[PDB]
Amino acid sequence: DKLIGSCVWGAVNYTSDCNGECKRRGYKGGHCGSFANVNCWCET
Repeated sequence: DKLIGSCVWGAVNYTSDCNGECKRRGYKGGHCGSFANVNCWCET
């Protein structure tokens, strides 16, 4: 898995489409996965 952005919803790096972005990086899937949604992890 790999980090491609945050998940705080306010910082200058939130990924609304974590997977869309992940795919855009050649990955296969990604989404939030922490406490109170703070980081977006990919499944590289």
